[PDB]
Amino acid sequence: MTKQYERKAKGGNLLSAFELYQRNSDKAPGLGEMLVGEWFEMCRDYIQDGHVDESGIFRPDNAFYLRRLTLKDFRRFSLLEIKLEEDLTVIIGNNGKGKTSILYAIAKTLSWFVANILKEGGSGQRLSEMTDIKNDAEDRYSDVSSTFFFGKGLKSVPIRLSRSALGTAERRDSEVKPAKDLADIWRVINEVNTINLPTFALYNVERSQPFNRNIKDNTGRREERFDAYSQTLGGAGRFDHFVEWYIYLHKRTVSDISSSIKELEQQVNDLQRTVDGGMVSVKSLLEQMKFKLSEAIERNDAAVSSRVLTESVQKSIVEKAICSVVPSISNIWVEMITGSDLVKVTNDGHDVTIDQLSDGQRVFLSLVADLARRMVMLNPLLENPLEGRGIVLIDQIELHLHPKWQQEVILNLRSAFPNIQFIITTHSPIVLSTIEKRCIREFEPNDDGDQSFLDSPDMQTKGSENAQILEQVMNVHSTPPGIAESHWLGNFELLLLDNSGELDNHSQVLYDQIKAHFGIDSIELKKADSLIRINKMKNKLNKIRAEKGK
Amino acid sequence: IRLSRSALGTAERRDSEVKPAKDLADIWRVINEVNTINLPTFALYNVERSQPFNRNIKDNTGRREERFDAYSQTLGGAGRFDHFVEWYIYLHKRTVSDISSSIKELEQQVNDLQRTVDGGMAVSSRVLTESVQK
Amino acid sequence: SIVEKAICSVVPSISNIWVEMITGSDLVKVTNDGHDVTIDQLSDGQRVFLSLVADLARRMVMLNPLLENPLEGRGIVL
Repeated sequence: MTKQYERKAKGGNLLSAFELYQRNSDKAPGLGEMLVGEWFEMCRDYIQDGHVDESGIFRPDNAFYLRRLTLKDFRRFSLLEIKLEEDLTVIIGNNGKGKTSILYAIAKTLSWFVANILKEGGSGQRLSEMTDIKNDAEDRYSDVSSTFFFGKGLKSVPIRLSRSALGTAERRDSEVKPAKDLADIWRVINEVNTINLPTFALYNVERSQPFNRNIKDNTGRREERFDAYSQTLGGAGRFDHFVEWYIYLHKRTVSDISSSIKELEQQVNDLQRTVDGGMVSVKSLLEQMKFKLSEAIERNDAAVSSRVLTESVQKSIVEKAICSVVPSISNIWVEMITGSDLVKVTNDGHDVTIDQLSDGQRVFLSLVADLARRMVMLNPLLENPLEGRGIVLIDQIELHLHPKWQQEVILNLRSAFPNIQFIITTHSPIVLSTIEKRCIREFEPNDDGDQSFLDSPDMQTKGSENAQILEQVMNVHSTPPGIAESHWLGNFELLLLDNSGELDNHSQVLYDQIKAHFGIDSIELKKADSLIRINKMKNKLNKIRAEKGK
Repeated sequence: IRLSRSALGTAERRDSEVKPAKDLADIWRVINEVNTINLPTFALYNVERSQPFNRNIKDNTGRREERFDAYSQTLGGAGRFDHFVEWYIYLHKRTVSDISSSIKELEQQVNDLQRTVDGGMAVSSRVLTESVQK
Repeated sequence: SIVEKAICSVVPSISNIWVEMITGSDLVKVTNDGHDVTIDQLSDGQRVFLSLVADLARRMVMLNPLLENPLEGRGIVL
């Protein structure tokens, strides 16, 4: 039992090392020591080890991502199997209220990881028998099976979310134990010694909501580290939380750092006068600050050591992230107006507030700022906290985006967050032109909404033109089929060929119908002229070949 | 019509001249108040129409739809799917055997249910019927 | 029909109950002492007893599908 776990740990096994650490940590101090240190050290090294590749991006030795998803009797899927790429997965398809169910299932799966990271024995979201269980199902139960990967030592972390209908003879229960074990390892190792934690986020259509300007001054909870897990899978990123956190960071940077701990300890020296020559009993005047300074020091030792970053560094990192990802925002800063603290950005070279932004820029800023803040809070031991692990789900990545922005949104997201597994849905060919073929899953259901396996397109879509992806992947005509003007060159070609290939009259009315509509320099007129020249040359050919033959 | 506003704290306030629009709308309203005339529809459908809405409009739907209810929320949250489905179901329920006048809701009342037989016995708000409205 | 008969037989004042779909929100109407009135215009005492009887009759009907008279099913009511 112990020997097998020791051998597995020597060969590489996070679970065995954690089990040995847990079993020998309960021993009395001075007895099985060094053993506990070695087991905890190797667990922390498994979680923390990594190398910087040739591109300057930190890469973890053991990456965390979701490998497989199975939806059995879930919503409208009898048995749907999805394979997910380590870096990017894109679900494309017309039926978009069934791509949202896949994202919902993944979010429910990740909620267990989030809950068990936050608290021991926590409970994630549970499947609802009213909506999640398919009514066509004969087994009267549904399950959502996910398999995770956390390096060679932990290849598979299978978690199943099961629900059964009321009155069934047998109950269908979840199997969330392996995910609970992995999150227990994360939480315990972090409690003993700070480690980088994964970031699980979900961004739904409800992302597009109006800003609320004046913002609850609920100070005290936005600075705590585990607030990065607060409402992180709700669908709408907490942008108000980001604004409060950013304002708090700016307040702690512009002041409280030039003086540092200079005037706080001065109150002890000042009140020592009343302690000595005042009243014998003075504890009621100095009952809080005495241990307040000690707890402040034991909290700020992270900010002064190779630990949780300083407020200025976090603010600079989030600023650079926001500027790099959002192509219209140049820089962001906090301004103190009389009686208020506003957040201003340089949008398109002009200084505007957050609520003066357009719907697209503001929504993308909310997404990027929320993700960057969560990574900054959750990765305090990294040179670039944006290179931490995590799984981020985005619904309709192309929402409120111009095609020019769609040409680079995915590239910017992958550049700013190199190690995030992005599972997004889209229906625009411009976004697909920046995504590899292997990362695309076509969702074509049936009349029951039931698909079994999501497929990849036949042609590569990384360097292809937008029209080619539109017509070959989305089955959408490049020209509008419902317009008579789009068939003029095909009608005209038949009319040339009707009379053997010479502009007649039903072909000159058409050629100048095309010239008047499209113009002289249009592509359509060039095609018409080329077709005219080809017809004339082919007729001359036919004459020449007839001369040669006959 | 010019709509003007001045920045906060500015000594002089720019005034919006909206008198001609008021006069044209007054013409419309007065002519309608004498004899029924067709009125223009000014609707705005911003991107907020996709967001879900709700205000316990159930049964609240049952308040005789006045003609000028087409101007309520017309330049705000107009095109909401929920509002459409509740109004459509309500109208279909009233449309089945289209009868309802101010009195004729008491005629379908007795004709459909409790038929008995053996038991005993404005010009400014003119609108089309609810069956030609559906 | 079974629920209607149970409600009319147990509640003294209520004589007949039905659903009105014209005026196109769904409404439940009962005959209180010969006057057709809506379900939210009942008094406290004709509405509480009606709620008790209607709930019990509904649950008995749904839980006893094989009985000729579903109200003759067994159970414990407090």
